[PDB]
Amino acid sequence: GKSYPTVSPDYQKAIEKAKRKLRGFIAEKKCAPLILRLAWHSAGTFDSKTKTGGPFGTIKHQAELAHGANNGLDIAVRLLEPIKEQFPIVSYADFYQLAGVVAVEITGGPEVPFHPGREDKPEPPPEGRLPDATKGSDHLRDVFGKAMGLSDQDIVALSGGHTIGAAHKERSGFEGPWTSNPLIFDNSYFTELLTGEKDGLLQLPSDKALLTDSVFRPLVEKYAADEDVFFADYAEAHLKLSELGFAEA
Amino acid sequence: GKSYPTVSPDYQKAIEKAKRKLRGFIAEKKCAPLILRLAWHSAGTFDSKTKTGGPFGTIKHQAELAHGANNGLDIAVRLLEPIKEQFPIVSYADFYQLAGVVAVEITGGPEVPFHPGREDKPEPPPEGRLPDATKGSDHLRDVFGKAMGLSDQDIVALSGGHTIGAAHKERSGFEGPWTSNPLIFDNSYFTELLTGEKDGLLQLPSDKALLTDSVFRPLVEKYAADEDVFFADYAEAHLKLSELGFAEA
Ligand code: HEM
Ligand code: HEM
Ligand SMILES: [K+]
Ligand SMILES: [K+]
Repeated sequence: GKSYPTVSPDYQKAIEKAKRKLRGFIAEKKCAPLILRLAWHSAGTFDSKTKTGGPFGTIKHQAELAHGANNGLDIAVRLLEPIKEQFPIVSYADFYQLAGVVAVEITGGPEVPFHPGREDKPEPPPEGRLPDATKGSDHLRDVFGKAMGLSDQDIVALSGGHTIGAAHKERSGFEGPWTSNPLIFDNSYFTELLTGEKDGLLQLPSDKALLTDSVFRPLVEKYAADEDVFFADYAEAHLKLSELGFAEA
Repeated sequence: GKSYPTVSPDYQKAIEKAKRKLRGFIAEKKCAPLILRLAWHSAGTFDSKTKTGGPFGTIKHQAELAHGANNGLDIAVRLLEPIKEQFPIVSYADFYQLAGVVAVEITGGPEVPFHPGREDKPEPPPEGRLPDATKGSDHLRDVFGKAMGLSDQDIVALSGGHTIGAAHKERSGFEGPWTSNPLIFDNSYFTELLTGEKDGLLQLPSDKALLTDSVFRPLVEKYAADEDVFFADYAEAHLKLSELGFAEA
């Protein structure tokens, strides 16, 4: 974002109240990982070539929920609706992104700044913009770099989002958690990658590509050695991801 | 407190990191109610008259943990110890109060301000200063007002802390949660009291005493009528409680 919109005092209070409601609900239900995936899938369809897609509430749409990459997100939508209903003033766009920021916070992650003002767009973006787990470097730069407009550093920091969660065979075809503490947000994702594959944990082709790249590799090593650096770079990347196509840029 | 102490930039940085660590651990373990009871029992021992007791890390001591009213708090002290070891420069006084503030935040409660600077004291206070659940009005004002120095408003807002958590027969004799949502911080404690006793939910004599007092009753209806009012008052009472005898007042 560059020039953030001025929201009404009631909209602002709505946001402050929804944040508190989301914290308790997400904490109690232990669904932080799925909610972060929802926020990421909502924001990651932004394509700078056409200036379409992005964090604009379209994911709740049937057309978009039908995308292969969105398998299982229907439960995230259904989960949050009860809370969303108490806030008709807030847009789905802002709401899902606020949930994502809360998901990181509740699990012990850095506090990502949030700015309201996103509007809900009527039509969902076409399928195929989100990353393929079976691909590598080339693909990652095309998706995050060419389409989204993010930096190489951002790619690595955001991949760290896998520090929480796990894959489910019926949703993506892969299975298992990336770390030993799938509900704690830390830099352990990078250490697992550096220590090679092991039975109980999951490592996707896309995660491994970070190990063989000349730019990615030294960042994976820094993050594994210093959590504070990982957190600051993650916050920076998540903030930009969430405002893709919003408030000027 | 009125005049906050200057702490090093490293100390403040440690506090912020500790806050993030406490969030993830407390949410994952679902022990927020227990953590708040620990913080409250740590601060509620202050005697303004003698200027003894209060939030100064003494609850980790065996002699104080042996106080019958602190039954089960030994478990909370142990649960947090591994996190405390990651932050050796932070005092236990600050640590426990910070943990109490976090417990409120993750359950959906208001954001209570925190100011570091409490020093740990070698001598825990004498037994018997904490409120007795079998008594009423006179005793509550005797404890909160005379000893601690809090107002009648503070007494009712603070009792609202029962919105999360439950009694355990092997800790106090009583059993059951006060609300049908013990991990969600809201004003349900007050509405439960106003609507009488129900099967399953708990109401202590000290809780019921709020209904038969000229000053307490109106406050109960005030908070039962408006959650925003409750949140503002609680945050204020909690801030005062956590700083009893610290930074002057
Ligand atoms: C870089 C390329 C990425 C690819 C190809 C990828 C791929 C995947 C796959 C295959 C799943 C689905 C697991 C399932 O079957 O449920 C998954 C889960 C997840 N991913 Fe990613 N991911 C990527 C980037 C990210 C980013 C940028 C974030 C956000 C910071 C993120 C956050 C998550 C989370 C939290 C989960 C776990 C969800 C749960 O526990 O249910 N991913 N990812
Ligand atoms: C007004 C006088 C109060 C009395 C006499 C009282 C009494 C009690 C008793 C007997 C229990 C049951 C303990 C157990 O068996 O686990 C309890 C639990 C609890 N109380 Fe209070 N309470 C009072 C004030 C407060 C205050 C000021 C707070 C905090 C702001 C608070 C927070 C809690 C919490 C969170 C629990 C649940 C503990 C758990 O779930 O493990 N109480 N209280
Ligand atoms: K982890
Ligand atoms: K409650």
